[PDB]
Amino acid sequence: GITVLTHSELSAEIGVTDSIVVSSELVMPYTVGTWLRGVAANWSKYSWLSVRYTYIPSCPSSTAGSIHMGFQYDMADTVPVSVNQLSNLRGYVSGQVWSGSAGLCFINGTRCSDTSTAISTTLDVSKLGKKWYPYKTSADYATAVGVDVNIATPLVPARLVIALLDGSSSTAVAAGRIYCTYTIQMIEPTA
Amino acid sequence: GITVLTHSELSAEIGVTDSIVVSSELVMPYTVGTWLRGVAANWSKYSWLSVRYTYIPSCPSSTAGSIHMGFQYDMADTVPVSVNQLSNLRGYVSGQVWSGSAGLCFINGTRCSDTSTAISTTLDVSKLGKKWYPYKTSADYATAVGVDVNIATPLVPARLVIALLDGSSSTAVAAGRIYCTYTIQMIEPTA
Amino acid sequence: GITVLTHSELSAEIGVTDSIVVSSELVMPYTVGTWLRGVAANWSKYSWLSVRYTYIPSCPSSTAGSIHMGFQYDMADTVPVSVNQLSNLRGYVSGQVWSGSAGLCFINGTRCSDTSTAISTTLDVSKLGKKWYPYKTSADYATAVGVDVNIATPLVPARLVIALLDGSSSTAVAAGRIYCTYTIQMIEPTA
Amino acid sequence: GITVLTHSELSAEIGVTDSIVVSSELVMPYTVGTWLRGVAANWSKYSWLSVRYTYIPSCPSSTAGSIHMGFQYDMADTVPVSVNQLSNLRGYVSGQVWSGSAGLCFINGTRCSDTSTAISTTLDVSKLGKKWYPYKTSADYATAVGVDVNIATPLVPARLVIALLDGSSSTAVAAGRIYCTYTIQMIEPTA
Amino acid sequence: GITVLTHSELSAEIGVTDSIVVSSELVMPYTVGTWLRGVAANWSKYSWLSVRYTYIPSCPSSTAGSIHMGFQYDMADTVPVSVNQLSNLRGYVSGQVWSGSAGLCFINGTRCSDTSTAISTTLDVSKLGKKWYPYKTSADYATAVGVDVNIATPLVPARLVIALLDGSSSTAVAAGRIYCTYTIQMIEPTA
Amino acid sequence: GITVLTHSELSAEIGVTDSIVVSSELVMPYTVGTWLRGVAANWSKYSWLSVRYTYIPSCPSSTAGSIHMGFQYDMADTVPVSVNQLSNLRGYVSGQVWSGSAGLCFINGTRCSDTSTAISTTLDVSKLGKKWYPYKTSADYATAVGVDVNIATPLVPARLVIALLDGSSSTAVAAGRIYCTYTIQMIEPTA
Repeated sequence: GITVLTHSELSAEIGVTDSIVVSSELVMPYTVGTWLRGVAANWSKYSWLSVRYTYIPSCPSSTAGSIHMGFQYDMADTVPVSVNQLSNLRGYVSGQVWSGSAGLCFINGTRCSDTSTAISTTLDVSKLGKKWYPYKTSADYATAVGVDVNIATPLVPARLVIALLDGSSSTAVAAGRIYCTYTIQMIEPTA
Repeated sequence: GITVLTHSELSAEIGVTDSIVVSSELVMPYTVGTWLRGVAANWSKYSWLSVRYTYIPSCPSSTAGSIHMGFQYDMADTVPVSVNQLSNLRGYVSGQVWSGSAGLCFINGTRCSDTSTAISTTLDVSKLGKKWYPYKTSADYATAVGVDVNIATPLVPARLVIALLDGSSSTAVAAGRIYCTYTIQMIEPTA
Repeated sequence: GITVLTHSELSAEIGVTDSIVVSSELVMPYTVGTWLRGVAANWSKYSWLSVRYTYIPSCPSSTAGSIHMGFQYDMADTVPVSVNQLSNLRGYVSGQVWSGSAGLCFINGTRCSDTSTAISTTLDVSKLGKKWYPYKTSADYATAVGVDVNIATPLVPARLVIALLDGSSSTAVAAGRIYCTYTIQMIEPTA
Repeated sequence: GITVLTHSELSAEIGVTDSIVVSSELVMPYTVGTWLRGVAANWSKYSWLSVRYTYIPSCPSSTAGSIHMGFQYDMADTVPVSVNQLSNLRGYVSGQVWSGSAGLCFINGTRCSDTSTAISTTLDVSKLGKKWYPYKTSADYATAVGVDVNIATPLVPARLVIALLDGSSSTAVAAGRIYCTYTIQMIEPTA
Repeated sequence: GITVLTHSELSAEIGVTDSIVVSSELVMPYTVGTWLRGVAANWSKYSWLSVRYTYIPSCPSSTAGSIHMGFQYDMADTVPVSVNQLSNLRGYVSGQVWSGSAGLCFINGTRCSDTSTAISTTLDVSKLGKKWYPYKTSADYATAVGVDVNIATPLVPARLVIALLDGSSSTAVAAGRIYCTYTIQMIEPTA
Repeated sequence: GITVLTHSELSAEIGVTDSIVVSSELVMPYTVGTWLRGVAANWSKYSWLSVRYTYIPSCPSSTAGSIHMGFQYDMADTVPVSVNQLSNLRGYVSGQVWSGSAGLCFINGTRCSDTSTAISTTLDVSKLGKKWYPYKTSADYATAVGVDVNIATPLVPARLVIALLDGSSSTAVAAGRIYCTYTIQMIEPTA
């Protein structure tokens, strides 16, 4: 009784400044995108068959800035503070905030030809702690971390880490967007 | 007695501003392009074998702006108001208003090599309500909606939705053009 | 639970005058013939596998007049006003009101040899909007048109259009008859 | 981009009296069950691959009453008023309000052995007007009917009709429940 | 030019008392059920390929009563007066007025698994006097009998005989219903 | 060093009232049955290869009541409060409190023929959080829930949920019993 779902939605709008800014997203249906959030709530557990975050630029070629993405798979790990650290992450990618166009074929459900320049990264579903995760909210996760950070490792599969720097301005310039393209297995319906 | 027609024409000129602007085009011969409009009027019914909208830029690499396209297949659906919503659409594509050059091979009748960066989207002809649609004008559609919006679902196969934002100016800057590349079956001639 | 029915009955008596007279018949069981009307009412839906209207003359060889038949498949189409227009229709046939004898084999359930001269025309069942149509009365159709003509496109499969002109007299001379030879699938019985 | 979903939920609680009581349910995701209602709202269109309504008793063997179910596939059809009429319906089933236990394997996702006595009926998906239906609410349907009933035939695939009579009491006795077991194809996501 | 029709409708409501009550139904389209009566009137002759009467209970398990069915194939035969006699009939079946549930699959157009307990009986179409019978009314039959009973043997294929007894009450208790499930060949249309 | 054990024992006595009563059992050796509780304590960990709960009635056919069973696989899920909710559960079954006899072959170690009517449900061992669970007491579980409910998801594989209602009396009537039929792998002995 597995419902398989493949879909691709907006996950984050992205802006760039001159100082580094590190942010992060939990890789779970609640936080991935507003649509999936609503859909997957109707089931109790899920399993990621595939998760891919893809940056697509919206700015001029002349825009200063770079973007960096990587995954952490231990909720207890501290979020990185530098590109150096972040570069060691599994799935690390990096590029000009005006580059990344060739990643479009990933958010599309179309067959991908040359994606050399694509700023896209996928989750290692195979190396996840386990297979079936429960659907949990941000609130649920925050509560669990507040007791002990390790109680969370079984609730969320992973954490996407994003860093933006190298911008020309101290106030954020609109650079682009991050889209999540997932294939999810949902099971154990709930009312 | 099917007349098959494959052709590619201009469908829309495109301009970009700093506030989001959502527009939409009915995916039917009257509204697709001026040429096809005139041609297909000579038949009573048609079927799309293929429909593809392709954005081609005409602006500098330094032009701010992004463009977003997707299809809606229920005339009753409300037109989206945000990129977030629009990103959930079937056939969604997104890009810089200065990108999209590689989509040229689509509007061309030439064989396409690498189209990774192409801002192009095709209609799901297979998942259309039905096969043979009648040729209808804008007027015809407006009338039918005015009675009940659901009457229209059988008259138009789909709706193309376009969004433009992230521009640097409050008044529109010429960004590019959208071309429709269709293969249509026309039947049941009329005078 | 499909009841298949093949049958052939009188559908229209035909008279000819000197001025053109265009009339039309809905291609649906209620209006096709009095017998089928009564039969098919006992089911809720039907599908035409085959529909053929066949003119058979009853007049002298010396009778002036011609007859013209064609199908329209969009209820919204305006009924034609000239032979020129009507000639463009799908299934168009034309002949002397005293010709058409060789069409007899069609109304007969006998095997047809040479039908070169036959004034007979068949519906394109393949190109119909859809497959299963509901049984509807004239009243039902008139009501639906009165709201919006496009509501009717899903209720009737097609319209037979008949034109008679070239007659020698201002008052109608009996020319012949039109017989409908149909194969219909009836489903979903009703009380 | 089809999401296939198979599932089985409660659809109606059922009570029996001495006078006949005819009720009916639209066979569309909004009205089928509360869970599916919520889930399928997240898409724009659907197609039933399979729909099956299954009565399961909860009363004593000594309980007077019978139950009757059938499908209507034309929204314009008048709801039946007698068992006689209802018995002519496609998919008709009938039984004691205390019988129907053997239908349990249907609501279960288990393999079914002997279901001779099961009070269960399935929709003829093949003979539906068309394939892809839009997700519509009760409100949407009521509106559309209020204009012209025939507008609705394209919005809802069918109507389940239920009749209960032969009870021993003038006030309703709890007899059993009706469960819907569906396999649905959902497409064209929406926010 | 044979129209084949398969269908299943209500044929008789059934009540049980303490004294034996023998009733009977002619096995001809006029008397089989109201729906078929109307349909088949549109043809002149018919042939039964299959006829099956099926009792389905609607009463409590605690209801006293038994039901008995058999066919007579000579209109001149006198209707039986005892179970003993009736038991000799061809196609004889017997059961508790609260049994017979498993016969449901027969009235259904679904595939039948275990029907050991089913109170259902079929006509021996092979051993009928002849093949093509004329459509006749009750009036027609009554007239013909009034002249000589043997005139009727060619008009009606057979007679269903029903007996109900063993009830607990002297006034009839609602027990169940008899449904006819037929496959009929209709020929020689008529107006 | 795996000790495999297959066995079937009493798990719960069951009574029915007029108001709904929802109860639940943890699906772990301590709580499954008194015998297994004692046996499996001698090992440290286990894995369910198969778990099946089976209701067997002990009441008259005339007993009012129904019974409902389903599994929850997230200890944090709130126990259901209505049949409607419970019906959505994975493995859901429902029946008259006097039905369920045909489930006997499951508690038996005999080969099962027709189990259409059986009120029996099995655990989805495949979709369990993980494979090897530790043997834990009720006390152990209560403690762990008292800290944070999510700590428990790794200790207990699942929860059986039972609902009883539709009874004729406000004080419980003995209806039947629930038997657990398990195949367990026990490992890592302990003193």
